Amino acid sequence: ACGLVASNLNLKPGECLRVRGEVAPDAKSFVLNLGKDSNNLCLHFNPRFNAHGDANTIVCNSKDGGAWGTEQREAVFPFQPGSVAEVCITFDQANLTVKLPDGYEFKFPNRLNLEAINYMAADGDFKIKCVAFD
Ligand SMILES: OC[C@H]1O[C@@H](O[C@@H]2[C@@H](CO)O[C@](O)(CO)[C@H]2O)[C@H](O)[C@@H](O)[C@H]1O
Repeated sequence: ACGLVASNLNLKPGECLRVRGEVAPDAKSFVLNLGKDSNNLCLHFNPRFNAHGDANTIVCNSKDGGAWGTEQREAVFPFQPGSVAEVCITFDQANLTVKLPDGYEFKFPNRLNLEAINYMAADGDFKIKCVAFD
């Protein structure tokens, strides 16, 4: 929406998407959206430093045909304003697996059953420096 948008990713099950960026010193929130297109997201990954009444909370959701799913939140927040952070994402039929800094890993249910992740879009206070596949 403001940041990098990539399409035709063809990321297949078990393949790793690695994204490294700079978290702004006064960051309020950033977003990585993954799926088919802007209306169909198997993962909306939204670390909220200070946004929507939330503080240092990772908010996740899906979007299916334009409709937001049921939000999920993690207890941990291994992001620091003003530092570099790497996020590594893979999926299978059941879950997306998101690996974060400081060894933290979590799963978010795969609610869309897409054949591949073809679309990624970044937004907010996170300046993408490197994106890789494998
Ligand atoms: O669910 C992902 C989306 O959440 C929205 O914010 C939600 C508000 C509506 O503003 O209702 C809540 O569930 C109450 O806390 C918020 O999480 C964001 O506006 C979207 O950008 C997106 O993150």
